Amino acid sequence: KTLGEVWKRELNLLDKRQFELYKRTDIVEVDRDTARRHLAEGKVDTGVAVSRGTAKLRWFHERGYVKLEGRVIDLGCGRGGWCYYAAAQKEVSGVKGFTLGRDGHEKPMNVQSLGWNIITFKDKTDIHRLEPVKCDTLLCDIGESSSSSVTEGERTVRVLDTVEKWLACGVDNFCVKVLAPYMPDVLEKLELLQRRFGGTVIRNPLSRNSTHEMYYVSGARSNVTFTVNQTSRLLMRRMRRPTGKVTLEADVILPIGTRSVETDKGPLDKEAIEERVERIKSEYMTSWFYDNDNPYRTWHYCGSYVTKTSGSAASMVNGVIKILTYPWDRIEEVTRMAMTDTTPFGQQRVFKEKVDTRAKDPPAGTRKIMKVVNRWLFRHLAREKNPRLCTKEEFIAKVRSHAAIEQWKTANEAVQDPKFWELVDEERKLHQQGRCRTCVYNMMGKREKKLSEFGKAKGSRAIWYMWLGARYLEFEALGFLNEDHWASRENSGGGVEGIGLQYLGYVIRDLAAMDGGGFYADDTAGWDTRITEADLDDEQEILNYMSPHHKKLAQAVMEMTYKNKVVKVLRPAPGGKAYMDVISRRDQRGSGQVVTYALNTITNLKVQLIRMAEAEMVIHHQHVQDCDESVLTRLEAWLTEHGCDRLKRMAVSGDDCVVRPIDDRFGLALSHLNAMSKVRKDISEWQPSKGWNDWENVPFCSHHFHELQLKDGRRIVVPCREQDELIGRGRVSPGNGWMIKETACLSKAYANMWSLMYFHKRDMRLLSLAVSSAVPTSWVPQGRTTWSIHGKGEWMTTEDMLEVWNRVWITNNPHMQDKTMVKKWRDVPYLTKRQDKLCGSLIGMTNRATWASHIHLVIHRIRTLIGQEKYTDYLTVMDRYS
Ligand SMILES: Nc1ncnc2c1ncn2[C@@H]1O[C@H](CSCC[C@H](N)C(=O)O)[C@@H](O)[C@H]1O
Ligand SMILES: [Zn+2]
Ligand SMILES: [Zn+2]
Repeated sequence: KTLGEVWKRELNLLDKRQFELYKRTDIVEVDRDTARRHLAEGKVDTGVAVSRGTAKLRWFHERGYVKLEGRVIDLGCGRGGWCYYAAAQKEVSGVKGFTLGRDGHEKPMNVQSLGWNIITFKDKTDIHRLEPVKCDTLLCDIGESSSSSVTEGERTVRVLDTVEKWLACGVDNFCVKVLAPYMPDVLEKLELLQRRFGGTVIRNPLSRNSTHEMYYVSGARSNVTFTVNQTSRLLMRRMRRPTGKVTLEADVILPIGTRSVETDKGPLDKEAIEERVERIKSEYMTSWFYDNDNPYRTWHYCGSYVTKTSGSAASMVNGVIKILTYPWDRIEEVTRMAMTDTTPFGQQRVFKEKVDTRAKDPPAGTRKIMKVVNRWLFRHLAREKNPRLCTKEEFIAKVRSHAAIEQWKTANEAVQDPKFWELVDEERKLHQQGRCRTCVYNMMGKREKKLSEFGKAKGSRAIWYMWLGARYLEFEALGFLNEDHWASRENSGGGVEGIGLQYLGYVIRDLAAMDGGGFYADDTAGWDTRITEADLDDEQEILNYMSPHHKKLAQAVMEMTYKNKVVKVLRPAPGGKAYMDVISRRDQRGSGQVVTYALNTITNLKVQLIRMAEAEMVIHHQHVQDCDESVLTRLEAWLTEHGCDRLKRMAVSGDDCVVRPIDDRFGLALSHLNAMSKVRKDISEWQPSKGWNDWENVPFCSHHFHELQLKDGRRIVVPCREQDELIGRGRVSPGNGWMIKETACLSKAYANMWSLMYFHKRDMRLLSLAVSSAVPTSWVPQGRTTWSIHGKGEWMTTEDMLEVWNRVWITNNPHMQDKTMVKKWRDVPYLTKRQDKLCGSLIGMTNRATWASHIHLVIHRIRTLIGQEKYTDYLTVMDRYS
């Protein structure tokens, strides 16, 4: 009935070619081929616009139709082009982008365009339910082209109705996609918006003639019906004259880099870090400068210098594992597994999301509770043991395989040089004088295997290193916590220090033997970023149990290194180099250290202790902001009465915890947990915690555990996890373009680990024997299979896997009384077919059957690719391969 509807009918009538000639008739078009090539090849530092629509917005921007100012909100950001264009503008202070980005639609894109650090994307979000927030620039580009004008009208009035809520909040500028402005209802709603907010609809000359879309912008007014019918007129006159000749305009190229932001910096003890920052500043005088575009909001930024870039965003595929695991080529849970982006870019955006947060200081009463529970906990941990200095000889012996770490080229080469220990003696003297000059953190990226985000690699968590001397000073001052097993289960009740993955399940099962409610195993969202200054001062209680000579050194580490940190982080820089930024705060720690694990276990013991005190109504919510000596003495007596029992109801490894409380009130004790910033991951701040019914389903150290019965009726507790995680992690190789010899040794290492810990999963045992049947027998397993401290590496030997199996499970297992060894592989049991299927096995499917029949042809393929060597057919140790 309307002229636009006539355009819709006449448009549907056109065939393919006439559609193609009317699509580009007299429109303005940017050439996207170069940018599309850049984004196909994975280049994210070129600055090209990530979508056509960007240019659209640019038009509206540079002729006054919309101003981009202040806080920008983008409803339906898609790839994110409008967010990037807005973020590259000086007049913009922040950008929040939301999009569905699921089920076919385009997912957000992470690129280095200018202002990338002031954008916050959130996919899998329905904008129609998102409560409007106050902003200064409201953008919306939502609307799907349909063939029925009724569909366009209903979707359009839905969009405008939702946008009306966001406009009610009082926005200065806006640009809202009106998909079908020719429909009468859309005209009425638009007219009401014109009376209530101003603005008008504007046809964008970059819009293809295949859509009738116009844009409600705030920088002009006109008669809605008149200009809409004029745009319909133009679209019809263009349909009648189908020339397809396009007007030309240049595509969008934006600059790269970060932008400054409003800061929320806390106190900084400049005098404490002055010597270190001046040493770094002097060693790199040729590059030193203060970058006024640093993205740090909560970290104090001190300066930057220039080095070479490092890390990779690529994920290398282990060839033999990927070929043997072909039936999983279509599973997303395995294919989405990849290496972590260790480039300064992904490093820096992980720093943005997770590390650059602002911490809440625990309120006064919660702090007092922390002091009481902490002091009690340290009084109980130091009942038997005595703190002690660790020796140079212990350190040199530990250099066989250590962690958290230019005159020398190897650690062993440095600890053999007396000049190194001269430097150590000098920095130790400095620490004794209350000065520190070289103990600096280098925050480099950790090559981990994570699930890809969007379809590209997820950023890399950072592990903090120090030079060899600083780690020796830390080890001398506080290494006794590790070397004397302070976090042991015998010394702490809740600790699990020393117990490997093998025997960890016996702890959970033991907790299941107790009385009480369900199991709780809550993950903390970024534990290291939530360790407060209060947690650090609480951990400094060890100083009160030391000799003066020891307390001075340890105090120097704790105060000058853990609190007054100096951290060096990589950030992308022009050209092929990178900026090294020197930043500092007081309220975080790094996971790389080996003393980190002990103090995280102790502090988590304190945390779960407090939460259990709230769950038993010793303390509760009113006691958050403050606390009387009455309830404080109550808590004291409660620790006296039940402290050691509650500790024994815990399995704590660093930030991982498993608590078996008296009752399920534990799931609702959240006041102090949230007050201490130990916020639970993947849950609402005040939503009750997920309980657990069957202990065999409780997660701990990335695993769950099952009870298995051997052929001879005996029982063992085995670890298990989703098979998709094991295969996806086994399918990825760290190094670049490696030799088939390296990745074959890595594959043999994975096969040995699967044989040792995950033998009871049928695809995993068949996979192990297949791998060790395609890899030369005389080759030695190398590489890293796990990052867990509970992975003792027993599978990394050239031994027969059956004998290390009988060793760890029968010979060296304290829970196995009868030490009778198992003779053949076929006598080693499997999980129940139900439990195996429930934990990711592909048994039953005909693709795994065909896989198991044709696995030998693939084995021969891999042997051929590796070349001429001595192989062995291990598969004969299975029933159906004799
Ligand atoms: N219901 C919804 N809620 C949020 N975003 C949606 C949505 N439906 C579609 N979208 C997203 O909105 C995007 C529109 S493209 C417009 C945004 C911008 N021009 C750009 O892509 O760079 C699509 O990519 C789609 O993924
Ligand atoms: Zn130092
Ligand atoms: Zn399982």
